[PDB]
Amino acid sequence: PVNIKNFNYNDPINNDDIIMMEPFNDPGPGTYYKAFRIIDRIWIVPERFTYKDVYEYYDPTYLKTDAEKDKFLKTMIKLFNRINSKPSGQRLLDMIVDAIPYLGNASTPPDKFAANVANVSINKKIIQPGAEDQIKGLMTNLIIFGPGPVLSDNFTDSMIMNGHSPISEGFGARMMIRFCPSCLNVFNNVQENKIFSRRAYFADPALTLMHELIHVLHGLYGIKISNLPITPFMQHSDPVQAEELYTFGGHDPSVISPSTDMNIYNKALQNFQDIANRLNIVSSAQGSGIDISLYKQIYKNKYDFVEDPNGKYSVDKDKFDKLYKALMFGFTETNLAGEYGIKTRYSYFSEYLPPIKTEKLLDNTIYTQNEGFNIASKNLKTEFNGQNKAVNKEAYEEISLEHLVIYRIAMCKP
Amino acid sequence: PVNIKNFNYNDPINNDDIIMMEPFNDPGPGTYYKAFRIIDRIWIVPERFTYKDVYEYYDPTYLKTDAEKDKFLKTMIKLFNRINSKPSGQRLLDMIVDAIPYLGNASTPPDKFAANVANVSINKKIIQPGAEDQIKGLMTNLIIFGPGPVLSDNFTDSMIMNGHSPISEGFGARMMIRFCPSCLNVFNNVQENKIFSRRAYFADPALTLMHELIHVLHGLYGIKISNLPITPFMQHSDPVQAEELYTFGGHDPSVISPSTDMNIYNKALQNFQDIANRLNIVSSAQGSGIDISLYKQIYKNKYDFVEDPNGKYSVDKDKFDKLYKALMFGFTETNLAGEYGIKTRYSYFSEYLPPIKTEKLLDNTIYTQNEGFNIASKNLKTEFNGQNKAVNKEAYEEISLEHLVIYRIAMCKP
Ligand SMILES: [Zn+2]
Ligand SMILES: [Zn+2]
Repeated sequence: PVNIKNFNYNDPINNDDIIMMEPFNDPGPGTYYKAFRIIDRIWIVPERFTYKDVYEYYDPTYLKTDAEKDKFLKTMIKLFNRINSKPSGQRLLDMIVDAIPYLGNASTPPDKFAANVANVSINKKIIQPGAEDQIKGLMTNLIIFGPGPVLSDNFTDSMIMNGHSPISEGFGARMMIRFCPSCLNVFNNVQENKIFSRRAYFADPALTLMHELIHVLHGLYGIKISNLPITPFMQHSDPVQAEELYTFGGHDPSVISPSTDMNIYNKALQNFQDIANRLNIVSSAQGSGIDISLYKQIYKNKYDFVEDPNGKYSVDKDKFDKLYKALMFGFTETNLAGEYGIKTRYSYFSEYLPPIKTEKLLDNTIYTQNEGFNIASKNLKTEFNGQNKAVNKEAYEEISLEHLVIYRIAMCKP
Repeated sequence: PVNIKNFNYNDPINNDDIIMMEPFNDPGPGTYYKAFRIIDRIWIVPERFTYKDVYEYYDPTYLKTDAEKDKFLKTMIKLFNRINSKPSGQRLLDMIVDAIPYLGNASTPPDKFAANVANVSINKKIIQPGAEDQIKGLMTNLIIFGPGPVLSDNFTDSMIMNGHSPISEGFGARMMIRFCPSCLNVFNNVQENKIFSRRAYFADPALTLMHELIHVLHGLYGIKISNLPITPFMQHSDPVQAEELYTFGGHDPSVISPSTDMNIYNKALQNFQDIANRLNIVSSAQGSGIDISLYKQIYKNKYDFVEDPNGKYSVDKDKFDKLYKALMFGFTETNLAGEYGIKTRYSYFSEYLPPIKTEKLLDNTIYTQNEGFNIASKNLKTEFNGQNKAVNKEAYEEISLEHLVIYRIAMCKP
């Protein structure tokens, strides 16, 4: 299991695991932020991200003081510690750490490694007293920010290139998440009065995190692949994306057809073969310092390629099949919920109610690494009572209308 | 199997199976229409109903001439003949004919039958030459209109009462459909090039009809029951209604929870028990002509009640279970599609593409009772090629932008 490092927000810059970084590529002089490497290749940036019915949670004041940055940082670490408490989440974190993006993309020459590209590298600033600060490239797998203007809208992405998309073509891409750990999704369950009624529950934010991490993993493997578009009417994407459904509950035959399964399977396979074909012709790097054979070995390990006695890489069908299934159907939100004794929504189509806030995720009488909210010593384990809005009221507070912007779905002229 | 009668639009009023009827209850003097009883308790009224992305089909000119009324009428009959060609659709039609609404509703005294209520009776006008025309009550199960302003929007309903809703409380209610037989839904299938691509298909309008008929049946049994509302935010209905999903494909465990299944089961059972309790105390009718024991027998047969040696009705659990399952899980769009060799959408969540028009449903070289579009002698049976937009082009025509209003889904202030 991966090591997870503790930090205080005010711990000094050391240019190693506490740094100034510029993660959005450059207007030349861009904005640098204080970042914390809690796990290899995984950084927390405790700052706001600035670069039927629906509830947007606003809070302009979230993450403005150093005290609150520190709380965000500590909460993120606690959540990773939680994920790290059980073998499945441990495996999730090991696989992310290992899933280094390919040194290149569709526009890099196939016979080269190129680290100096936006899907691979950000700017890091080496802070030295007495001399001018140097700007150095830095490779990462995952950067976690705080939220943009809307807190209730956790979201994972890349910066995608001119034309092509590395996260869907096997190259993969360094991943960024916007996250609010203290903002809890709320859902329903129709439940038998130990008469039937709707019982309201709130998310365990570690499972919320694990969900985005699944996406991260798919993106890093370059297999975040879209369903065919719906193209003639005006071209547009399928409302029901198979990778989204996979991330929630693996196969979903009643919603995703076996043909759609197969199409995505075949495109992931072709993506891996493309990477193997590239590896067989890479003979140098665009810049200096890149040791080719070392990175060939890393990618062989990441994509689980076979290597013949001449050094040629190929995709083995059994090895691909086992790795694909792990990535698409092994790590799902509902598998992990079950492993962790966490209640989640019944289905991908269940609606969210208005979100709620907790200030108590660092309080071990309320939320623990090993049990989350569902603490057996308080009788909150049974029926996931610790996530039950009617039972575990001390865990959370409702969000006022001063924070909450409400919309209704309408049909309008395009 | 039910008899289905042939008619011409211009066949004269005979006050029996060709009548003037006023199906929306009264501004006093309301509007009367020429209606055709093709099956017992089932009437065709060939007139317009006046009382991600989205495509509304307008055609103000549809159903204005007598020639086109006649075509609508003949097409409706052909579609019922199609449904009537196989044992499952035969059973569907027999069950509708037999599922007379209860003579009353929540506001009628439990100890009476009341035929003169809006869920039961419409006005019929007896046309006699020489004398003033008499207005008489008329009980029906199903009235099929032409479309309202939007053709692309087939829809089934009642006129629901002040307060209560008979279609969800066991009483049931006479049902009305707005239907456009010649307006075809279009859907996709991701398909293996006998490379993967999206193949466009069009609906068989008989399966489209069968779908609404399922709803009709549920409504007539008083078991068109809503999921619990989502109530505190502002109260509203569940986007994913279990009866809608049942109508499409029966159980759907990945979407509908076993608790939601059970809640709806229990409420249907209670609805039947309420009807049985009423039957045990009905001793007269509000008006004249209603023979109580005859209608008690009809309802015993409809709801499959047991009768004890004292004349008391009760609900038998095995009999309810078998009837419930038939109504909710036996008659589904996907069961019937399979029985009829009709292609439909892969799931309830699949999106519709812009609709298309056929003028050829009365042409037996293109659409038949026994095979629909999928005619083996033209090699249109294999892979449902007769519903394939790319293969069976002669079957249909695309709808112009002069007819087609386009909307996009937006999030707006409520
Ligand atoms: Zn997701
Ligand atoms: Zn329906």
